[PDB]
Amino acid sequence: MMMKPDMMMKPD
Repeated sequence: MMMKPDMMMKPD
């Protein structure tokens, strides 16, 4: 359901 917590290359 989530996408990406941070911006850094989306640290999923």
